[PDB]
Parts: sequence; structure tokens; C-alpha cells
Amino acid sequence: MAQYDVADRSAIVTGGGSGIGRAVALTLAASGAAVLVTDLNEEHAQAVVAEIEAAGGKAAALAGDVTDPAFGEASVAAANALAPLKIAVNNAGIGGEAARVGDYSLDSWRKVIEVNLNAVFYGMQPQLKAMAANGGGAIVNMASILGLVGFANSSAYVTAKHALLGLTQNAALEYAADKVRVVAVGPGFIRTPLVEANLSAEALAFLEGKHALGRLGEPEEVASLVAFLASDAASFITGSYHLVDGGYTAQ
Amino acid sequence: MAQYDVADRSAIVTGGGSGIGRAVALTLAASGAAVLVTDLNEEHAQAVVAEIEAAGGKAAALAGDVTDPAFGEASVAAANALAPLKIAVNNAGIGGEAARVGDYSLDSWRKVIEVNLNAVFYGMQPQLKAMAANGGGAIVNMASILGLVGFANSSAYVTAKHALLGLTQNAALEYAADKVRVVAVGPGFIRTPLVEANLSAEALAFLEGKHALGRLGEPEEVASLVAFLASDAASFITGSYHLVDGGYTAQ
Amino acid sequence: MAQYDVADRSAIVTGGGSGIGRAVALTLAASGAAVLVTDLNEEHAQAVVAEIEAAGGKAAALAGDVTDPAFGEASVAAANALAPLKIAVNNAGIGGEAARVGDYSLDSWRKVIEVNLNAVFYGMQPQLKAMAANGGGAIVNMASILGLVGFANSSAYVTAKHALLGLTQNAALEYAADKVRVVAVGPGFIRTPLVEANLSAEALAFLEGKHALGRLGEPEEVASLVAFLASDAASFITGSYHLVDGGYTAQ
Amino acid sequence: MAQYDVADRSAIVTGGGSGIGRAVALTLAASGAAVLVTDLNEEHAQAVVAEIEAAGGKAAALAGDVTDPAFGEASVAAANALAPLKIAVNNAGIGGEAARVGDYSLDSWRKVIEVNLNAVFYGMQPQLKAMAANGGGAIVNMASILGLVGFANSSAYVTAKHALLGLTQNAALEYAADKVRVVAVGPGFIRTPLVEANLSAEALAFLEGKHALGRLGEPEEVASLVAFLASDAASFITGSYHLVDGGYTAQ
Ligand SMILES: NC(=O)c1ccc[n+]([C@@H]2O[C@H](COP(=O)([O-])OP(=O)(O)OC[C@H]3O[C@@H](n4cnc5c(N)ncnc54)[C@H](O)[C@@H]3O)[C@@H](O)[C@H]2O)c1
Ligand SMILES: NC(=O)c1ccc[n+]([C@@H]2O[C@H](COP(=O)([O-])OP(=O)(O)OC[C@H]3O[C@@H](n4cnc5c(N)ncnc54)[C@H](O)[C@@H]3O)[C@@H](O)[C@H]2O)c1
Ligand SMILES: NC(=O)c1ccc[n+]([C@@H]2O[C@H](COP(=O)([O-])OP(=O)(O)OC[C@H]3O[C@@H](n4cnc5c(N)ncnc54)[C@H](O)[C@@H]3O)[C@@H](O)[C@H]2O)c1
Ligand SMILES: NC(=O)c1ccc[n+]([C@@H]2O[C@H](COP(=O)([O-])OP(=O)(O)OC[C@H]3O[C@@H](n4cnc5c(N)ncnc54)[C@H](O)[C@@H]3O)[C@@H](O)[C@H]2O)c1
Ligand SMILES: [Zn+2]
Ligand SMILES: [Zn+2]
Ligand SMILES: [Zn+2]
Ligand SMILES: [Zn+2]
Ligand SMILES: [Zn+2]
Ligand SMILES: [Zn+2]
Ligand SMILES: [Zn+2]
Ligand SMILES: [Zn+2]
Ligand SMILES: [Zn+2]
Ligand SMILES: [Zn+2]
Repeated sequence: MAQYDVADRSAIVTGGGSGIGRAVALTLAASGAAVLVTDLNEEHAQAVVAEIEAAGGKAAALAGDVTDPAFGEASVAAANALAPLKIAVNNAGIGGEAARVGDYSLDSWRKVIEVNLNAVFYGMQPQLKAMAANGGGAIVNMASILGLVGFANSSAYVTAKHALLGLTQNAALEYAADKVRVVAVGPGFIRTPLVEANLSAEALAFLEGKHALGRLGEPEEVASLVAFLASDAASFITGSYHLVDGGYTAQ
Repeated sequence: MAQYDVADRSAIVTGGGSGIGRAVALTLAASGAAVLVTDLNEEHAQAVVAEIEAAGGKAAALAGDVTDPAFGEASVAAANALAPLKIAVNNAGIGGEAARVGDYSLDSWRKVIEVNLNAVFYGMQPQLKAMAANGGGAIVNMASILGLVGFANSSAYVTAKHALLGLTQNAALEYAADKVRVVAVGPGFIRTPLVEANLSAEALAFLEGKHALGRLGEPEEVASLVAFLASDAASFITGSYHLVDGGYTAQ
Repeated sequence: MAQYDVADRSAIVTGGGSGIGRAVALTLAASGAAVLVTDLNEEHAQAVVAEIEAAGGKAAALAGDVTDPAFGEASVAAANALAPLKIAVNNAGIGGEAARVGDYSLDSWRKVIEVNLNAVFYGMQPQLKAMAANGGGAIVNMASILGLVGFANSSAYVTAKHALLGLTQNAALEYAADKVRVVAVGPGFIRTPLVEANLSAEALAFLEGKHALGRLGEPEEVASLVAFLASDAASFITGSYHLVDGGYTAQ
Repeated sequence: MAQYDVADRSAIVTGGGSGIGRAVALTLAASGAAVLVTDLNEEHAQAVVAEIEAAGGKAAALAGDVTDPAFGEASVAAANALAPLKIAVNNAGIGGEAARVGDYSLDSWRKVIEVNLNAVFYGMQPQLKAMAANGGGAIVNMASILGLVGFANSSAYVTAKHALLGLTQNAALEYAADKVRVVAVGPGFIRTPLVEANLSAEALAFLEGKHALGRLGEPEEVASLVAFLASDAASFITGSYHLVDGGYTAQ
């Protein structure tokens, strides 16, 4: 019977057509949030919107690329047109080329920075200004355990994640006075069916060994934290990093 | 309309007679938890159980000293009477003398360690075993911003809150496989009646400037995070540190 | 009267003609390091080389832009031509537009990222492979206290410097087997010529008041740490972040 | 040919008789420091002074228990007699029992805390006062990787070392005005001869795998960083925690 004060407000969830973003959208809607579900995938974004409408919640699907600053502008105006924008979850992420730092391809590095960092930046610009004018809010940026620690062959990913904590802090420092809070969430390895369906049974069991809890997290487990940080309950929580990693980074 | 997944179990709130402890007990009871308010101050702890009971909640008081390991054994029994124990908040803490390391009294150092660190460990011992026995749960150790950063003339206090992150980290690693989660919460300067009663207007301002949000935090604001990480919704969050600091440590 | 085990090997130092990168190159070459001083400003790189050679040290200038991957291929080759490349200090950086996250120029954001992060990555690529090749070495990345904590209106910079900590961690993990150590250094505010030149005395004062020591650092004071980490003495130090901030991030 | 600007003054190295304390004494002395080995083992402390005078340096033993505040007072008198005290390494530490938090021996916990933390504090009080009067100095506090991250079954230790970073921060803030620097070192697992002696082949192989460099640290490698941070070359470094771990904490 978990419910969060996220009503009477619109909420953007970028990359919300699948996995953790989906879990976020559904959870936020199911506490009364007007959820603008944005994604490169028009059809997934609609497929989610349909569940939220079917569950009894308001939700709308903008399709687009977060690397387009204009698309960030157009997700804020679409959200504001459901309810005042008072929530943004910059979740949309790709995993990138699997290569060492000396072998990493300059286009693949640049792509991973563009999406996992710069698109969060482009998205935040019209989120901060909207929330700031309409009296306050909460931006949740989707980082990782790998915004704190390393993992071999995922340098660009590791690097992007790490960058987010600094942009999170700075946005939080700058817009605290406008009562717009900015936090970062830091999951351990989550069973997003991309992961499940990409990994061998041997590989899955290895990562499982990295986390003290002895499993991978579920999307719903990240969403619950995101929803809490996005709520009025977390009114004193800004600029900070929050792990959901079943004890990965504790050793 | 915030509500947390803590029903059908007992919660020990140490130093729950007053301040953030009192906010926590209130907030935990209100969502269905059976709260054992433990305090030195038997009557404070009673006063709090009444508000719970006059709000429809369930709760009992136990007066004792967390510095006595026995009292921590006795707190777990008393809680497990009410319902199976699955939450414990080690919240009880004290200020200690206002001095520089080189001028610190060997008693005030030893005292602040004993209460603010050792007593947290003493309570944890039975807390863990009892939670493991009954298939798992959640321990939230009340730390601070000052378990991460310094404050001048509060060495003993800062040292103790730093310590708590390690204890938290080890306990989480060691009892993951028992589904017993352990986390720590770092508030910024909270507006308790003792802080309101102690601070000059000038000193109060100075601390406000140090927080990005441009105010001290309210107890209910710490209470909310604690209730969430104590809840089933936080089932993948363990060993981690969680700030509720209004952007104090983001600069 | 300090000396460093940095002899019989070549040492790239990006941003070499000015402030901190200059001090690095001096300190390294004064312990017998063959210093390639690389920089946009040919004639600034030349003026440092001369100071080295004048003190007895072996140094070469190679003016260009680190935002060209070609110019890190070339910088390495021209280092290997003096002595085996066993040291690289990715020090070159820029500050970017003084503006809020919401108002931040996209041009300036991408230009601050490019120099401070991507160029570090482009120049680390051949560095890593080159040092791996001459049976080991050490890369030092010039981050900041602002890879740890925020400073408002410098979001891009802060974001960039935060990123380096991940890249650094990932490089280290990935090339530890090949005995190539990677480490970040985090200075606080340093009185470079350009910092002394553009700060007003009022600004300068305010900053000194945020550092415990009550002054800004000197470049001499950053180069020593850089030199030590880049030496054979720091043989068991890889992947870690080392603050030279006069107590700035301790509060 | 590494040398450190640690001359024209006395150093305290507590635990200076064996392992990382012994390596520290040897390294400091060689660069013109007048070392006061202080240790429990009367003999071992003397055998280290002998190695120091044999290589040509200046050194004195003083056998005692750091847990005795008076012995700190006496150690500092002894140092101030050799030369004005401007180094203090609080190196002296013990393991405690290998048990879970819930089963952990209450005296073994209290013992560990007493030495690893409180003794460092007891010792610091006269260290700090003496260094402020005689125009500044440095205090290196020996922490560990286990001051940041957990290790299963060593909870009292992990706790004690975490605590050191708080004490280290606070001291640093309070006496920065008096030019007393306070830092912490975090070694990874170090194959000191006592550790060479107590590990099975199976257990040593397990720890080596946890370190990116794929071997345990040598005590000379920890000795070098301690020496640097203690030196005039580190004059803008205070309040900070310096890992020498072999990439242990970078994953
Ligand atoms: N183990 C994990 O899965 C894990 C752990 C930590 C953090 N994360 C982060 O969580 C977020 C979501 O991860 P996930 O595992 O749920 O991913 P996913 O692959 O399941 O879904 C991500 C969605 O992002 C969308 N997307 C990609 N690029 C886009 C772009 N340029 N514009 C718009 N939409 C775009 C895709 O359509 C996709 O549906 C990412 O930021 C990821 O980095 C994932
Ligand atoms: N500024 C703040 O108020 C602030 C900020 C961050 C963290 N905290 C932490 O929150 C916790 C609660 O602090 P607060 O501000 O609500 O203070 P408080 O004094 O208002 O409440 C603390 C309660 O703990 C009890 N207590 C103290 N020592 C005890 C002992 N040995 N045995 C049993 N009960 C004992 C007291 O009787 C008191 O009722 C402490 O750990 C404190 O350090 C407080
Ligand atoms: N307060 C400070 O000065 C301070 C403190 C912390 C960190 N840092 C970092 O230290 C490094 C040096 O900064 P600084 O203070 O010495 O500044 P600086 O301007 O004095 O030195 C930077 C040098 O890099 C050169 N440069 C810039 N872009 C380049 C490019 N694309 N290719 C080649 N050369 C280029 C400049 O011409 C200059 O010689 C940077 O990474 C900076 O962020 C500086
Ligand atoms: N693997 C490692 O060796 C390692 C890694 C990281 C941190 N550390 C820390 O490094 C420090 C030195 O440990 P070590 O590896 O040299 O261990 P060690 O046991 O070889 O040396 C510790 C020394 O301290 C002395 N000592 C102990 N209690 C004392 C007391 N009360 N008063 C005076 N002297 C006392 C002992 O006689 C001994 O010579 C400790 O603080 C330890 O926790 C050790
Ligand atoms: Zn389509
Ligand atoms: Zn599909
Ligand atoms: Zn499944
Ligand atoms: Zn109030
Ligand atoms: Zn700070
Ligand atoms: Zn030119
Ligand atoms: Zn010029
Ligand atoms: Zn000057
Ligand atoms: Zn050996
Ligand atoms: Zn780790």
C-alpha cells in the first residue's frame, strides 16, 4: 500500500517505454501523477501510457530523441499541458560499445556522453525553468553504481554516470532558492529484460555474486526510490546521490 | 497521503521520545508499524505512545539506556511481544562538549563515542539476529552530514557519525543473505525544539546559509526518508548512506 | 630539497605553458624526467622548455590542440622519441561560461566537456597503449575539488571534472595488468597568473574563506603531488582521487 | 633516488617497531627526519632505531601503550627533545576478532575502537598543541581501504578506520590556521611480513584478485606516501583521505 504525494502535477519520464523507466511511470501515475512518457520508441511509450490509463491514471506519450534540445523543450510543454511540471526523471540511457579505453571508438564514446550525460543536460534546461516559474519541483537523474565506481570495458558509461553527480549537485545548488530539488539515483545491476535476454545463465550468476543481497534488483525497486525522491516527502533532499544496489558499492 | 509498507511488524525507535526519533515513531506507526518507543526519558516515550494511540496507532514505551547492551536485548524482546521485529531505528544521540580536539575532555569524547556509536552497535546485535531469525528486515542508523564532512569543535560527534557508515556497511554485507538490510541516514541541521531553544538568531542564520535550500530541515522530513528505507519498498537498498541535507554536502 | 623517481623516461604535460601544468613540467624535469610540454600556445610551451633546459633538464615543446585525437597520437610519438613515455599529465583545461544550468550556452557546455573530458580520453588512448608497451608507467588526470562537490554557475566544468573520476577509475582497472597506473588529482582554488589576473580582491578573499588553510594554493603545491604520483614511489596507487584543496572539501 | 623535505624536526611513528610503521620510520629518517619510534615491543622499536642509525640517520625508541594518554604526552616530550615536533604518524593498530556483528565480542569491539581510534585521538591532543606552538606540522593518521568500504567479519576495525576520516577532517579544519595539516592514508591489503605469516596461499590469492594490480601492497609503497604527505612539499594538503590500494576501491 505504498503511495507518494505526486498528485496535481505533471511528470516527464524519459526512456519510459521499457525497463526501469516503465516501472517509474507506472509507480508515479499510480500515486496520481500526470506522466508524460517520452521515448525514441513511439509504440512502447504508448503501450505504457495504455497501462496507466487502464490502471486509472493520466498519461501521454511523446516520441523523440532526448539528444535533440528542441525535443526536451517539447516534452516540458507537453507535460505542462497535462498539469504543472513538478517532476522530471532523466532516465533514458544506452549501455555503449564494450571495449577498453585505448580501443574505444571516438563515435561510440561521443554517442554515450551525448545520450547518458548531455541529453540529461538538454532536458534539465527547460525542466528547471518551468518548475522554477511554477513554484518548485523535483528532477531525478538516473545515474548508476558506476557513477561512483568502475567497471572494465564500460569507460564512457562509467564516465557519463560519474558526470551526472556533478550536474545533479550544480543544478541543486543553483535552483534550491527556486525550490527545485535535483537528486541522482544509483542502481546496482537491474534485471531490465535487455539485461536478462542479453546475459548467459553463467554471466547472470556472476553479477549476482557482486551484490551482497545475492540477486539483481527489479525495476519496481528503483521506481519506488525514484517516486519517494520525486515526492513532497523528500522536500529536504536535494543535490544528493542515493544508491539502490543491494550492497554492491559497500565492499 | 504518503503511506509506507511497514504494517504487520514491530519497530524499535531508540531516542524516540523527542525530535527526529519522535517524528519517526509517529510516521512509522501511522503506516501500520507497531512502534516500541525507547528513550532514557520514560515519560517523553509515554507522551509519544499516546499521540500514536490518539491517532489510531499501536505502540509501547520502554525506558532505558542504549549504552547497556542488556537494555538492547530487552528492547528486542519488548518489540517482539508487540509483533515480529523487522524495523529498528538507532536514532538516540547526544551533542557532546563544544571544543577543539586538543582541548577535548577524555570523558566527553568517550561519552559521545559510547552513545552515538557503541550503543548503536550494542542494539544492532540482538536486532540483527532477531530479524534474521524471523526471515529479515531493516535497520536505519541515524548518522548525519557530519558522518561525511566536518564541523569545527564537534570532533567527538563527527568521529562517531563517520564510524556509523562503516558499521552500517559491514552489518549490510554480513546479513544480506538473511534479507536483513542495514542503511544509514545523513540529515543536515534539523529544526528540533532543542536546536530552536539553543541557537541565537545569528547562529541560526549562519547554519541556514550553509544549506542550499536556505533553511534548516523539519523532523517530519527526516522521518519520511527513514520510514521509506525501513519499508518493503526499499528491499534492494542496503549498506548505503542517504543524505537529507538540503544541499549542504553538494558544495 | 625533494627528488622523485621519474628518471630515464618521458613525460607528456598538456596545458604546459601556463600556471599549474608549467609547475608540473618544471618539477618532473628537475628530477630528470624528459618533459614534452604540449599546449595550444607554441610560444608558451617553448618558454617553459627553455626554463627546464636552463636548469639542466631535457624538454621539448609541441604546440597544438588536445581536442584533436591526432595531436595525442603525435604528442605520444614525440615523447617516446626523447625517452620511453612512462608519464602523462592530462592537465589542459578551460573554465567555460559563467551562467546557470537553465541559461547555459550549448556551444559552451559542449566546448567545456570536449576540452576537460573528451580530450583527456582522446590523449589517454595512445598514452595507455604506449606506456603498456614500454612495460608500465603512470597517467595523472588534472581534475578538481569540483569533481567531488558543486560550484554554482560553473555546471559544465563541475560535470566534466566529476567525469574524469570515472574514466580514471576505468583506465586504472583496465590497464592495471599492464602496470600502467591512472590517478586523478583534485586541487582547490590555485592562484595561477590567470586566476590572480581575473579575480577581484573581494572574490579572491571570499574563496580563501572556503579553504580551511585561509589561502588559495600555489602551482608548486599541485606539481609536487603530481610528481609523487607520477613516480615509482606511488607504485601501489592506481584508480584513486587525491585532494590538494587546503581543507576545502573537509567541511 | 626518492627524498622528502622532512628535515630539521622530529617525527613520531606509533607502532614504529614493525611493518608499515617500520617502513615509515626508515623512509622518514633517511630524508633527515629525527624519528621517535614508539611501540609496545621494546625490542622491536630499538631494532628499527638500530637500522636507522646503521644507515646513518637520527632515531630514538620509547616503548609504551598508546591507549595510555600519558604515553602520548611522553612520546611528544621525547620527540620535542630530538628536534621540534612537526611529524606524527598515528600508525599503531590491531585487527580484533573475526566474527559477525551480531556474535562479535563486546570487549574485542571495545579493544579495537580503543587502539585504532581513541588512542589516535588521545595521541593527537598533545601532537596538535605542540605543532601549533612550534609553527605548524603534519599528522598522518593510518586508516585503510576499510575506512571507505566494508570487510565481512572485521566490523569493529572497519568502524574504527571509518571514524578516523571524521577525526582527521575535524582536526584539519580546527588547526589549519596554526598550519597543522591533518591527513589520513588508506592502504589496501599490504603483505607486511606479519601478513605474509598469517595468510594461507588460498586466502592470499583471494585478496590479490580483489586488487586491480593483482598483488598485495608492499610496506615501502605505503611508507613513501606517508613520508610525502608528512613533508613540506604537501603544504596545501589537509583534511583529505589518500588511498594506496592497487585499484581495490575503484570497483
Ligand atoms: N542494470 C541496469 O539496467 C541499470 C542499472 C543502473 C542504471 N541504469 C540506467 O537506467 C536507465 C534505463 O535503463 P534500463 O536498463 O531500464 O534500459 P532499457 O534499455 O530497458 O530502456 C531504456 C530506454 O531508453 C530509450 N532511449 C535510448 N536512447 C534514447 C534517446 N536518445 N532518446 C530517447 N529515448 C532513448 C530506449 O527506447 C529504451 O526503451 C538508463 O539511464 C541506464 O543507464 C540501468
Ligand atoms: N540537527 C539535528 O537535530 C540532527 C541532525 C542530524 C542528525 N541528528 C541525529 O538524530 C538523532 C536524534 O537527534 P535529535 O536532533 O532528534 O535530538 P533530541 O535530543 O531531540 O532527541 C534524542 C532523544 O534520545 C534520547 N537519548 C539520548 N541518549 C540516550 C541513551 N543513552 N539511551 C536512551 N535514549 C537516549 C534522549 O532522551 C532524547 O529523547 C541523533 O542521533 C542526532 O545526532 C540530528
Ligand atoms: N584554480 C585553478 O587554476 C585550478 C584548480 C583546480 C583545477 N584546475 C585544473 O588545472 C588544469 C590547468 O588549469 P590552470 O589553472 O593551470 O589554467 P591555465 O589557463 O593557466 O592553463 C591551461 C593551459 O592549457 C592550455 N590549453 C587550453 N585548451 C587547450 C587545448 N585544447 N589544447 C592544448 N592546450 C590547451 C592553455 O593555453 C593553457 O596553457 C585544468 O585542467 C584546470 O581545470 C585549475
Ligand atoms: N594489511 C596491512 O598491513 C594494513 C592495511 C591497511 C591498514 N593497516 C593499518 O596500518 C597500521 C599498521 O599496521 P601494520 O600492518 O604495520 O601491523 P603490525 O601489527 O605489523 O604493526 C602494528 C604495530 O603497532 C604496535 N602496537 C599495537 N598496539 C599498540 C599500542 N597500544 N601502543 C603502541 N604500539 C602498539 C605493534 O607492536 C606493531 O609493531 C595499523 O593502523 C593497521 O590497521 C594495515
Ligand atoms: Zn514508430
Ligand atoms: Zn518491442
Ligand atoms: Zn526474472
Ligand atoms: Zn518548527
Ligand atoms: Zn562542503
Ligand atoms: Zn604558434
Ligand atoms: Zn602570450
Ligand atoms: Zn602570487
Ligand atoms: Zn614480501
Ligand atoms: Zn568496491
